[PDB]
Amino acid sequence: FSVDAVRADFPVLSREVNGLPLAYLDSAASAQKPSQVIDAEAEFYRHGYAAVHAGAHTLSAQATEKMENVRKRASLFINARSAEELVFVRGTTEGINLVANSWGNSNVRAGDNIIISQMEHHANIVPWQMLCARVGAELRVIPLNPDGTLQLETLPTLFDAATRLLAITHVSNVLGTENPLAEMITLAHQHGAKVLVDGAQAVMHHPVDVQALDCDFYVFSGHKLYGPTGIGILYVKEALLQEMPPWEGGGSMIATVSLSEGTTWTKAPWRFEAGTPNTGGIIGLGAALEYVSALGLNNIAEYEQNLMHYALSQLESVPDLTLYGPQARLGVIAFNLGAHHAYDVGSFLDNYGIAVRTGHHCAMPLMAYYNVPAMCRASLAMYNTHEEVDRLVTGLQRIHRLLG
Amino acid sequence: FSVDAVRADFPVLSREVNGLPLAYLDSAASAQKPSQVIDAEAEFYRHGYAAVHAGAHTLSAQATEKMENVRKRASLFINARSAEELVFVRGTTEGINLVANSWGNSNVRAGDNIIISQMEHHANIVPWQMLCARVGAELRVIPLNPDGTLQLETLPTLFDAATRLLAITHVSNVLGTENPLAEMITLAHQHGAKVLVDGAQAVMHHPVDVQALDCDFYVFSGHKLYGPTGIGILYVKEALLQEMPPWEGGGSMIATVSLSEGTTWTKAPWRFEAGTPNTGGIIGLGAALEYVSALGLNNIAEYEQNLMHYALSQLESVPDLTLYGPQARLGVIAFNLGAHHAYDVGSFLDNYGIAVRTGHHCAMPLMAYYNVPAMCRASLAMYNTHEEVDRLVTGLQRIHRLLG
Ligand SMILES: *Cc1c(COP(=O)(O)O)cnc(C)c1O
Ligand SMILES: *Cc1c(COP(=O)(O)O)cnc(C)c1O
Repeated sequence: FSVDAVRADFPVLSREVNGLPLAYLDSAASAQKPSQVIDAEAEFYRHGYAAVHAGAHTLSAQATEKMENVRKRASLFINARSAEELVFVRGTTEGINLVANSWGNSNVRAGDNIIISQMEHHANIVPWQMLCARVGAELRVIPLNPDGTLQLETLPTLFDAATRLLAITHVSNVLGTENPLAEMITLAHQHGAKVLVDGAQAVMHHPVDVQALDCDFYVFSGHKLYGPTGIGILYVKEALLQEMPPWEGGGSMIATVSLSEGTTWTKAPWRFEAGTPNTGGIIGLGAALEYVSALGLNNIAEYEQNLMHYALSQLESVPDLTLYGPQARLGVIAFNLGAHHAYDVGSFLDNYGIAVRTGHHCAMPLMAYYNVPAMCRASLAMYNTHEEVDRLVTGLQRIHRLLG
Repeated sequence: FSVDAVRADFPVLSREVNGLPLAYLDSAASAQKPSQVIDAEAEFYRHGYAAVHAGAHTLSAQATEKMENVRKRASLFINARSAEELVFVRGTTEGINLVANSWGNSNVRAGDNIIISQMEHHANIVPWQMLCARVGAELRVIPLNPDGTLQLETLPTLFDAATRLLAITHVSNVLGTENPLAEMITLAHQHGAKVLVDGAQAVMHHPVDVQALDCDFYVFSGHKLYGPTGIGILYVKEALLQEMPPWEGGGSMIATVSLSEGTTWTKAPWRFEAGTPNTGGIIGLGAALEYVSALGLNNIAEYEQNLMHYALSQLESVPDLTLYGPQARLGVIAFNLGAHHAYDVGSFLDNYGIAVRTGHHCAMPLMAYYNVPAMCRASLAMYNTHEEVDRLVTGLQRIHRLLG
């Protein structure tokens, strides 16, 4: 793995944010895209665009073929049993919202309980709160530990006969923690409960095998996987998918439409994709899938791990720095400088040309646990360098001496 | 207006489908995009991509500014009162599905009735059938006339005290008919009913003033307006929007999230946009809006009208040709050749390098009225020429002599 080679594929990296070379340390919010991806979509629009609904003419017939191919490619990326188990969604948020509405509204009756963690992203909280609101079910939360890990010992007190589904994050977007999915997956199954894994921040750091994990639902966004915005993958077990009813109607998710005999629906996954798809985005996601897989997630893993174990080392030279989460974090570093608000700290780093995320990172609940209104988030991707890490620590030291 | 100039902006037009110059006569399904648009998005990804959630660093702060700007631009395109009246959706289908779910589920109680036409697209039928299914309301259909127009005389028998909303198409995607919205809008209002206008096939042919129309809901897709896929605009009266509850949750449509005190929602339109937006698509839609507005919808109208009134003239020389719809159609021509199925006719035209749409065009109900299983659809856009029209008629004559 060679950063120099990689970074050469991302044009934005050669940018100058504030008269100073840009240091994009905020990929956890949204990764930058490589040329291969950017052009892959641009070419599609330039030499072969058309409607992807198995039309008559070659252009449309071919676009459809392209579309379906990406679906297969993605199916291999996460090792899905069959491509028909993958549904195209705008992103992780819509993905969960689809499951909650379709599968939730017909499996979680009033009285039952749903389990989610305390480190979950708002996209894996609200949709569930809404379900419980209308269905009349109870929402249970898995407590957290100071080191940013889950209080697993409290599992037996949460899992019971009325537990229907377990919505948990693969990796944390703030603490970088990687939950013990495998084991938790079986436990929830032992009680006959389903498990929805929100791996929006896992797919880009290392390999994922939905077959080995045995999860019933798995979602992730493309724009974070060095792909285009507006596209995401929703994976649901064939067995479960075939039984799920539609959520969005109209478009081409119907098999027949009669104003008298009523309308029928097609088979999954197409049943869950009404209206014209995001063809462009699909094409883009494919190139991203290809690009990343080319480098090897295991290689990207090794490099990213090294850079991290280095960033944590240097980050120690910084005084008054308070870190949140385990030492075995993933591509994310949540910290805070003494008593200064992340707003100001992050605002200063920007002046130095560093891109860091400040705020609650759509995880308000998690913040309340640490009694902090908000923290700073420095992400380390495959195109990031040690020099950038240094550029970060130094700036932190500077803002310390200046602000106090 | 100069086609030669325009066509020079669309690279796909210089393509060769089947060894023969391509003749894209299927823009009604999805328009082709001009370079300005294709690059506008590509550049964004290349020199200034970032998360659009009012982040700290300049890149994200600026992306957000860009995003909101497009929203304003679009607000001016359809003459919305305020940009806060526009919601970003994947397309017309999701737009309607949003209204049906959010506004429908809380305004149409069991017993009430909803009115839709018989020429409506499946995207403006199914979502309503689903609402009536759960709410327990009654769905009423406005009969059609042989010339492909609405049987307005049957209006007083449909509109009553229990009529809540009127979902109608601005223009037909099969007949090219342009319904008398203005008048129908007032009638539905006189009874206190709302009106949702599906103008997915109107925005690109001529100007639209949601303020003059006084509709309460208006939707359209970008990919048909020479824009990128995966992006669309949903316009709803401020007054109504502010009262509508959320549909999709999580992301950034919340104001506060508490596992104990519960969560709250932000104000519209942001309240209806959970999760990371389709930033790329938004940027693209802007360029499209700009490109089209530059040429002048009124000019594009004049040219498109001429080409049509010419295509209809030549289309007469073709024997056994059966046309559907009025003589005052819009950018669309639905026909059929004698007794040959559109499949074969359209398949032959492709061999000649012509891109035409065959099937039911997601309007099964409309077909049943004409007792036809499917028809052919030739669309005439701003970049289409008389030579193409000729290339079409001639091919029709050929397939006639050959097939019979
Ligand atoms: C094309 C069309 C739609 C579907 O729009 P999408 O962008 O595919 O969701 C809905 N209604 C009408 C009248 C259309 O022409
Ligand atoms: C980023 C993220 C999301 C939101 O995904 P979008 O693509 O913005 O819809 C949800 N869950 C987790 C864990 C995330 O990291």
